[PDB]
Amino acid sequence: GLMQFTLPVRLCKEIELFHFDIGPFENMWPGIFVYMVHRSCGTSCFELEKLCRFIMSVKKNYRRVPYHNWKHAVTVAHCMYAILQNNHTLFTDLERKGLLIACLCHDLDHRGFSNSYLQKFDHPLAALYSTSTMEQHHFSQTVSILQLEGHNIFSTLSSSEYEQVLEIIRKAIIATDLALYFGNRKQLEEMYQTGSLNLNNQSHRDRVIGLMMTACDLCSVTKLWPVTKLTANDIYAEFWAEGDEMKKLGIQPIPMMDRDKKDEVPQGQLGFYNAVAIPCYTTLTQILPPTEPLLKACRDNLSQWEKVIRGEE
Ligand SMILES: Cc1cnc(CSc2nc3ccc4ncsc4c3[nH]2)cc1OC(C)C
Ligand SMILES: [Mg+2]
Ligand SMILES: [Zn+2]
Repeated sequence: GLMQFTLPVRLCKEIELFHFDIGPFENMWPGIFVYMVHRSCGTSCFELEKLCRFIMSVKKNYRRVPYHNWKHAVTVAHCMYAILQNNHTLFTDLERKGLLIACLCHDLDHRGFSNSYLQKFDHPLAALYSTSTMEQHHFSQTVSILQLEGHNIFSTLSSSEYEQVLEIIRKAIIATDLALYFGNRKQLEEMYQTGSLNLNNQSHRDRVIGLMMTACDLCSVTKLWPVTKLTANDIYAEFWAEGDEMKKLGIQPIPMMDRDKKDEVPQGQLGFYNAVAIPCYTTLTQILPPTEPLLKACRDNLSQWEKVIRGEE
């Protein structure tokens, strides 16, 4: 009840900023998450004993893969934290509750492989879930953990509030399927520009939460350059392994997953910034003006990649 989490001064200040790095001390990450829940949602949103036991069960169900790991989960939750804190009044009590949990849970039991590889391998999950394969799995895992004894952090919610929060988390997690981002942002762009965007329209809120999820999920590109560059190494460590496994099935992977084409990384990053990242944080800034620092950091990192190609680094 009266037990607050308190970070060291440097973390207490920098955790509020969009570009915050949660650091290499894994044992501090649960406390960092709890701190963000208490300030974003309240010290009463969850029973501390249940929340702590939810967190540690979520952690256990993240694998030791180079990128799609426990650090990613907490990193994506912090970006959401920074969005919710800078947009205090735009989001309901249920939404702030559901979205930090959704981000922590969004990649549960990731194996370091794309939906496309599961399909080509003929993985059992690809039979169970024809589209957004891993994302349907991530939500399934989230429900399973919530249903463990002592793990139901939403127990104090009514039946309709419980169905509402689980529906927010499901849409939120399915939205992290990048395949769905392109159409979602296009719809949002049209709605913003024709002035039809309406935050009291539930279908519109869903779309806006969807784009927030893409923005938080890609937030590697919104860090300071050294963090962005070193996270790229972990991302490519997974992709190149997936490319190796494509070659094992007798399929040439796309250049992005082919370690033989490491040289093309800098130009690959430009395409990704221009095609995915900048449009994402631009549409997000239009809808939620105070998320401008994410767009600004994204553009700074595009500039850094342009310098790599020009042999300036
Ligand atoms: C955050 C982030 C950072 N980097 C990437 C890699 S983007 C990328 N696109 C291409 C296209 C061709 C290509 N040829 C050699 S490397 C390479 C690429 N890397 C993805 C990413 O997001 C995924 C994790 C969704
Ligand atoms: Mg994912
Ligand atoms: Zn993710």
